Amino acid sequence: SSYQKGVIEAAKAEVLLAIKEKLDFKTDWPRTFVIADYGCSTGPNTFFAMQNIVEAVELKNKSLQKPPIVDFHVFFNDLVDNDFNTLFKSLPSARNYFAAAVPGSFYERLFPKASLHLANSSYALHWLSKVPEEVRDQNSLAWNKSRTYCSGTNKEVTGAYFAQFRKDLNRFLNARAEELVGGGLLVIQLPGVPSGALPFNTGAGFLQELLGPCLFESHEKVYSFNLPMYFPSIEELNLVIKGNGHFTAEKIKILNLLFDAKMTCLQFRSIFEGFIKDHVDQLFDLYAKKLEESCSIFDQEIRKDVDLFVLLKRVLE
Amino acid sequence: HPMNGGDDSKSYAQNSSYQKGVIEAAKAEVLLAIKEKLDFKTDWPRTFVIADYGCSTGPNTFFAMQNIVEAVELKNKSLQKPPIVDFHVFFNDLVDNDFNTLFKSLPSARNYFAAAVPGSFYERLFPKASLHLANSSYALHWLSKVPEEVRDQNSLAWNKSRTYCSGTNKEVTGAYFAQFRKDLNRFLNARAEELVGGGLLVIQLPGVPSGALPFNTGAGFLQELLGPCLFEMADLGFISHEKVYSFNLPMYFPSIEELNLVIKGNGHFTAEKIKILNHPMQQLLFDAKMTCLQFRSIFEGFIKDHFEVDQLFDLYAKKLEESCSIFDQEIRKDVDLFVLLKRVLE
Ligand SMILES: Nc1ncnc2c1ncn2[C@@H]1O[C@H](CSCC[C@H](N)C(=O)O)[C@@H](O)[C@H]1O
Ligand SMILES: Nc1ncnc2c1ncn2[C@@H]1O[C@H](CSCC[C@H](N)C(=O)O)[C@@H](O)[C@H]1O
Ligand SMILES: O=C(O)C1=CO[C@@H](O[C@@H]2O[C@H](CO)[C@@H](O)[C@H](O)[C@H]2O)[C@@H]2C(CO)=CC[C@H]12
Ligand SMILES: [Mg+2]
Ligand SMILES: [Mg+2]
Repeated sequence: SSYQKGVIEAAKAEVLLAIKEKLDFKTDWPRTFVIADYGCSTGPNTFFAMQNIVEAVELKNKSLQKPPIVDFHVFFNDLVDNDFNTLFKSLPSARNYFAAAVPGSFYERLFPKASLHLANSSYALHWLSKVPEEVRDQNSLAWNKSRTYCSGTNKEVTGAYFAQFRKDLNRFLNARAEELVGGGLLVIQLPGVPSGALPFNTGAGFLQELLGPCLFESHEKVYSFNLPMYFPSIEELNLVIKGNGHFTAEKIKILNLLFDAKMTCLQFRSIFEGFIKDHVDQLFDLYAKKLEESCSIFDQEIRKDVDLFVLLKRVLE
Repeated sequence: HPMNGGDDSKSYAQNSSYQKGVIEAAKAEVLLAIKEKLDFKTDWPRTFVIADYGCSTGPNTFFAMQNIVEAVELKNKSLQKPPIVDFHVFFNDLVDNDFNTLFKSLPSARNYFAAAVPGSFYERLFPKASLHLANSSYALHWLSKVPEEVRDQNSLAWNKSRTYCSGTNKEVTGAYFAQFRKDLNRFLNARAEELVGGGLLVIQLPGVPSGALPFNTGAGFLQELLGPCLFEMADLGFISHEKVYSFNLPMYFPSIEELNLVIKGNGHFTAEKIKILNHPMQQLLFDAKMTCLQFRSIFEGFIKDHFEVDQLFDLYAKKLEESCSIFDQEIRKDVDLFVLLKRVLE
């Protein structure tokens, strides 16, 4: 989780800035300030992220004439099979918030109406709720037979994947809109695609590009294999956010070492082994050799500017 | 220490039917508490917030919480402008509680938002004035620790002969009650901070009726049977006598008089009702096998930690079976204390 750690550390200045500039409940500040992390995993990364947020809100608190905030309540959300035991045992002893964990998909409601002041999600929202049905349909123009993911090179495949990403993100936004009070902030970080690029020439995309042929090395089951993820462009996020209506997009930007074949192969395996198993020795031996001969490509042909930062603000009334 | 986690045959989840009976018997008192004592006048919340202290791994906690939610919702719909829009239910236990198992057991089809909170209920767990109803079912007999005096070989309170406070040794009882008074008062102070004015605190715990001692309650007598099994294991050279002498559980079973004394001294709550429930298993014959597994699911951890088990519990099972008629004829069954408290308006 060290790369994801870096995203949070890179985003800290932005989070601090976002809260300093955009968090303002006017005459209606809470005594209990409530924060939720959507897709928290098992730590430590969620603890650093929540710590940075609490620190920023504390500064905000001190900045007001009559500091309104008495305490903090932080909620850690992940899927029901997340290892919450480990998360709980890892909670920082010295912290300034009451803590709770919440099981469930973040594509549903997870919290009471107008109970949240700030919502966060770091490196989670690229995970779709499912594979789009259309890319599985042998008779669709969107049949994604040649690849494990949306490369972005195929217009109809891209249509189906984006349709799913839009549906899922819009579901998330609707849910968070109900849970956040008016003026509440929603901070989102996820891997994406910078202007002038496509998924396939980002690191995550090209990794999938190397895997697809490895599987080809049952053909039928390879043709029907797809992953439930999407890496959006800034234009795509703006379309979804604008169509949604409940938030203003206060900021959307991309935040800023040699490729390690061995380490990457181990990390890639840990993330995707399950998906492959459900749909490994022989395969990841072939993948490790393929990453090996792709070092200079990762070093000098792949876009590394992929960490999207999104600050949204819950519209009033 | 938490109960046996997971969902196997030795687990708390699989062996806590007696405790579920306590919640079952409590249901009618919960309905009366809501009907009679839950009243926020013209400041009812839109989000009704409930916390369960000592929830374990389910399914009992989900049962207790569903009964409360339904009662409150019935009340809600009986108001001309039903004020409550949603429910938020918090599940609290120690940090080593098997929350993974708890969460896999939580109903995915339900009418309340849910969260779990790790930590000792002798500390603050929630923001100030955030809760409308606090629940604790068969948890508040657990002390924050064994009293220091009973571990002290030079003290008159040295509890060398028993695993718990029987009530028969005066110095041991003094040491244990002092700890209970301190602990429960600390629990009530913390809950007083967390509950809004007029909020309810609903409690059940194992206690002692008038004219009895811990010794001749089910909880006490099961410990009376454990002590000699440990002594026997020491005689047979599996553990040391020294280790037996030093073994004590952090538990106290109070009388109503004791509870009233602690409550009255605390001052943050009015005592709206204190009564002994009629347990639904009251008229059933003792079941040694099932009681053995119940008892194991609770105390296995304590024994493991102190002594560093299968053979012990085989011996224990034998003693339970042998003592069937004692449980059936000589043990007080009027032992499930129900307590309703109401946070005073500050
Ligand atoms: N629909 C969903 N609902 C809740 N959690 C989800 C989810 N889809 C994915 N996740 C979780 O999101 C996490 C992505 S990994 C990111 C962990 C952490 N936020 C960090 O920055 O390091 C995983 O723990 C995954 O289980
Ligand atoms: N200091 C403390 N803080 C929180 N939970 C505690 C505690 N001491 C004991 N407990 C918990 O209280 C529970 C007692 S068993 C009762 C479980 C449940 N309410 C039921 O009705 O079955 C255990 O889960 C134990 O771990
Ligand atoms: O939930 C618990 O912690 C327990 C739950 O139930 C307790 O035992 C029960 O204690 C009850 C109270 O005396 C009896 O009526 C029951 O027969 C008996 O099974 C366990 C016990 C035995 O020494 C002490 C406390 C423990
Ligand atoms: Mg495919
Ligand atoms: Mg002893």
